[PDB]
Amino acid sequence: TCGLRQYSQPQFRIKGGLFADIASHPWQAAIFAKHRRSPGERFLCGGILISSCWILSAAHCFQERFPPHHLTVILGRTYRVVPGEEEQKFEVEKYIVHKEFDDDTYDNDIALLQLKSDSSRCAQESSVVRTVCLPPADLQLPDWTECELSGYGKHEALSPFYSERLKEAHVRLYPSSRCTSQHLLNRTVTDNMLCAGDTRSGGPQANLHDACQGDSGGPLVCLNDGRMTLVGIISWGLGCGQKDVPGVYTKVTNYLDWIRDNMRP
Ligand SMILES: *[C][C@@](*)(=O)[C]([C][C][C][N]C([N])=[N+])[N]C(=O)[C][N]C(=O)[C]([C][C]C([O])=O)[N]S(=O)(=O)C1=[C]C2=[C][C]=[C]C(N([C])[C])=C2[C]=[C]1
Repeated sequence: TCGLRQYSQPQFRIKGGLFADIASHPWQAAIFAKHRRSPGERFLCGGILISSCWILSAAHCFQERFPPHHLTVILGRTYRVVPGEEEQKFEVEKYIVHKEFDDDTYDNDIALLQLKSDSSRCAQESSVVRTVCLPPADLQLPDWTECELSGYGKHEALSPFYSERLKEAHVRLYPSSRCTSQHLLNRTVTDNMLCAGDTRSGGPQANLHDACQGDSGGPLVCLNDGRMTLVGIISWGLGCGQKDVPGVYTKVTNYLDWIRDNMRP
């Protein structure tokens, strides 16, 4: 079912996180967008699998207004481009994006895609493709809760390249007091956003854990009820790993109902 995984101690540290086997987060999904008339794919963003034919992703990831049949959802993959053996692939049937996505503030950064399969089922559950558990509407994990995010994004802001292997990073949910515009260069922070990041620093330069460009649409999960539960979606942030500066995620809880209604048969 959900929030289950055959984890493994990741071994290959990286500036920004540490390398991790897809098996560790079997709900991680790679969304590839193609260019003008089949010249090739391109890593666009990440996806959180919530059901056999429904993946959650970031709203801003689709600013480009892609034609439905121009995105491909790939699951069960450890390497961004190197085809995994147990990987599963699906074409995008259709995809919604929050009707109020304020592009200026990433307000309401969330979108849903529907996997194209001639049947009411697409992705068959497996050890490399499994669904995450949505948060219960009443969930409210404590301050600084130890959570962990994953994706195929960049290893730092200015890097012209995406990670050839699924990176994983562990962070702490921030207290409401710190998740405010004052802490984030005056930029705006709405009540559908949540901050979480690494709290370490000081030592003569460190590689702090945090998502980065390419990581959007990915998950920010936390253990809850012995399972892994989606708490936030990777939305935005001041660079990648800045001292004292958290990353901003989407409160999955707030959009529970939107995620619900929007799945209409
Ligand atoms: C779509 C997703 O891959 C990413 C995820 C970013 C995750 N970052 C993190 N630290 N966890 N989404 C985005 O990149 C959305 N855009 C941003 O987050 C931008 C990136 C630009 C940058 O390098 O600062 N940051 S922003 O907060 O929305 C923004 C920041 C900023 C800072 C200074 C000056 C300006 N201008 C141009 C006035 C901006 C503008 C926007």
